[PDB]
Amino acid sequence: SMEQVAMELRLTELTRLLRSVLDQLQDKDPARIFAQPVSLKEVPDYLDHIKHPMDFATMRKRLEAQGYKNLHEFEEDFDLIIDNCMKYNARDTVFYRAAVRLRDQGGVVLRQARREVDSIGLE
Ligand SMILES: Nc1n[nH]cc1-c1ccc(Br)cc1
Repeated sequence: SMEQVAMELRLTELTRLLRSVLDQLQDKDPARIFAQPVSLKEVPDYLDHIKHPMDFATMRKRLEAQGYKNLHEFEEDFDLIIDNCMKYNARDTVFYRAAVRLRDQGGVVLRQARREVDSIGLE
C-alpha cells in the first residue's frame, strides 16, 4: 500500500536522524569505553550484575536494521549504557566518571533531537 511506503519513509528518515544523534553521542566518549559490549570472557560474572547489557556497537546494529521506532526507544538504550556502568563500577573509577560525563554532554544532544523529531514529525 502507499500508506505502508509512507510509514517506511518516515522510519528511514528517523533512522537518518538517529544515526546523526548516535555519532554525536559517541563523540562524547573519546576513550571508547562504551564502544563495545562488556566482554563476558574478561568479566565472566557480568550478567549476574547487569540484566540488560548495552553499548554503542549494539545500538548501531539495531539502528541500521531500522529497529528504533521512535526516539524514546533509542534513549532507553542510551540510558542503559550509562546506568549499567554506574551500577557495576564504583564512583572513584574512570568507568563511572566516563559515564557521568557522557550523560551530561549527551543530554544537550538529546534535548535538541527531541525538538527535531517533534518538529519534522518523525514518529
Ligand atoms: N563499561 C562497563 N559497563 N559496565 C561495566 C563496565 C566495565 C567493567 C569493567 C571494566 Br575493566 C570495563 C568496563
